[PDB]
Amino acid sequence: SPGIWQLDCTHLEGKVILVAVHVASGYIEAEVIPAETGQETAYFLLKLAGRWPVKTVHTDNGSNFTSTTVKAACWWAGIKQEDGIPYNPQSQGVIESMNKELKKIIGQVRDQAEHLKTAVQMAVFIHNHKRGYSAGERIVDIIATDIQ
Amino acid sequence: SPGIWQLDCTHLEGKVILVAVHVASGYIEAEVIPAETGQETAYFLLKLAGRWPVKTVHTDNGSNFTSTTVKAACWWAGIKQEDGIPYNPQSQGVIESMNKELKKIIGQVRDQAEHLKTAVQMAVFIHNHKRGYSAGERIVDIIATDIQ
Ligand SMILES: CN(Cc1ccccc1C(=O)NCC1CCCCC1)Cc1ccc2c(c1C(=O)O)OCCO2
Ligand SMILES: CN(Cc1ccccc1C(=O)NCC1CCCCC1)Cc1ccc2c(c1C(=O)O)OCCO2
Ligand SMILES: [Cl-]
Ligand SMILES: [Cl-]
Repeated sequence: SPGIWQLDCTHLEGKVILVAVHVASGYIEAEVIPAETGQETAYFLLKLAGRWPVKTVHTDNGSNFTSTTVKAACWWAGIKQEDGIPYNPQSQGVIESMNKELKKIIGQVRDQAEHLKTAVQMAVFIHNHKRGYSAGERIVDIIATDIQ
Repeated sequence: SPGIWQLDCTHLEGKVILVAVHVASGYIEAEVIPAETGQETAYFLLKLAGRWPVKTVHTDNGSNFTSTTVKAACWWAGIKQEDGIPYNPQSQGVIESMNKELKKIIGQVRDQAEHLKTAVQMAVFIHNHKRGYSAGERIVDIIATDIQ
């Protein structure tokens, strides 16, 4: 559980927002890309695994589960690649709610930048800092406890 | 000290590698950009502060210290912007050694990707995982202790 992440893809302004969520804490990382490809997903995972101890990634769809480039990034980074089937149905709702919340925050900051990528990083900041612990505090505490 | 980071700019393949180092742990984040501008530095700091609790950033040069866009990103993210003058002379050497080490790692992975950005993220991964604790373990432990 300290090492489990979930990929999530949502759309805004004709672009794709790729999100990785640390399941146990709700902490997120995100980026803006023109379209979701295996190559871009692979690169996103390489970045993620260099920054946090990623043991397992539940992929966001079957195309990314199948992608040889995504499989190659998971091999490279020592990540167990898994499907994202919501065997627990509450998983769908949680991700849906998170996407709605993210878009709401993006709307609240949207006029503070020209480019969507900038607004998305402001939204990541606000989400991770919101408290009563924050998601950012929770992920560090969870991982630190696991190390000790 | 848990919240203190240092910016660092190095060059490879006619491009710029922008690095943020967590001073107490040696943990790094990095990106590749065509050239170091205030805007790109500002965006890099916004990303960093959404991911880690950044209290203070020592800027890499006077242009980034002066930059109104960098100052604006520091204001936005609640970061104290400081100079990077090595009042302790060993600071120069440490950064110089880190850049040499990074470039060595990049050379060791360079043929595993077409694009420099990919090789840089592999290098970040290897640096942060190298042990006997790793930099990634150190940063989490330092910040977790501070939270509690
Ligand atoms: C040049 N932009 C001016 C601007 C334009 C429109 C509205 C507000 C502002 C404004 O000054 N925002 C306040 C402040 C908020 C904290 C972050 C820094 C900007 C901002 C900007 C800076 C660096 C970038 C950008 C962008 C962008 O416009 O998206 O895009 C990606 C590449 O790095
Ligand atoms: C398409 N590339 C094929 C390739 C080309 C040359 C040498 C090796 C390989 C190769 O297959 N490497 C193994 C593996 C290593 C772990 C990561 C996934 C690739 C790799 C690649 C994937 C995603 C990207 C890339 C790149 C890139 O080439 O830089 O660039 C930035 C955008 O996301
Ligand atoms: Cl798409
Ligand atoms: Cl430059």
